[PDB]
Amino acid sequence: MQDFRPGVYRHYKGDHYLALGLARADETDEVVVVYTRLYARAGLPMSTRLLRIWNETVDTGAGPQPRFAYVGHVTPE
Amino acid sequence: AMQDFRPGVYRHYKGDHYLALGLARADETDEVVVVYTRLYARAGLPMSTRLLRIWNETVDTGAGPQPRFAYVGHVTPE
Repeated sequence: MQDFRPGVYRHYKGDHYLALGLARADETDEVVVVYTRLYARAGLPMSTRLLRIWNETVDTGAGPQPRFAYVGHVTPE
Repeated sequence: AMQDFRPGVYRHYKGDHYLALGLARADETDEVVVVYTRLYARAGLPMSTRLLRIWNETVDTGAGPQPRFAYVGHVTPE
């Protein structure tokens, strides 16, 4: 909770997202991350996700990687 | 319901005001939720999320049927 840093993150699949901050999910009283996608696709641009899941390390074909990696306040080209 | 949702300032039926920033998709459940911030002093996380269908429900206290959250524009009262 306390050490979470809102800002731009790169999901392990390659796309960038802007984490606006943490929030309390009313139905379960759990801490979620509120974020918007920084790429074009169809559907709702904003999403939420449990902080504990967002912070997980995930196994991939490219080896262990953070599910979402913090990269600052700007995104690359 | 999504199409009729208007982000902005809402007055919860209990008297306090909140700022709904917009709609969001909860990643785990794929449910549609409202992202909002409280506009009054209290301890805790200022932002919250709540299912759109619950946010849109009507409630009946000791004064008759009324919106759980009533839209009042983009500003809060004096």
